[PDB]
Amino acid sequence: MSLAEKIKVLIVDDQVTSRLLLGDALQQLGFKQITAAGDGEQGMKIMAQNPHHLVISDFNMPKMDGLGLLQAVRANPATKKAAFIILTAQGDRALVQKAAALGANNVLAKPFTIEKMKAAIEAVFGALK
Repeated sequence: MSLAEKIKVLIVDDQVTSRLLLGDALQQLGFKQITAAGDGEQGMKIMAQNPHHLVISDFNMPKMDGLGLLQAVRANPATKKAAFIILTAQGDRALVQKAAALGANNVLAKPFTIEKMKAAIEAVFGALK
């Protein structure tokens, strides 16, 4: 809470394209401290150790995805207070909404609808639920 330390972003995906894609857009948003990892856990675990605030990864089925990520948080309150974004080369709003419903703090998707993605972020940044 002293510095950006509090705020932390993790951009890990099964493919740079996916990640670099989010990491690029995310960076264009104005994150605190972007952090890319190998994938799922490779990145999720990273956020677990260090500070996390906004997790962003691919929709793929890595070591940990919106699903695993959630259940993961449920265990750790550190991430349980952090959000997570799950997008794909296409878009799976049902997948995202699923994670959120599953029992996630805040999960946003990155489909082909700026309205969803944008509005999504507008939620994570404002409207949590």
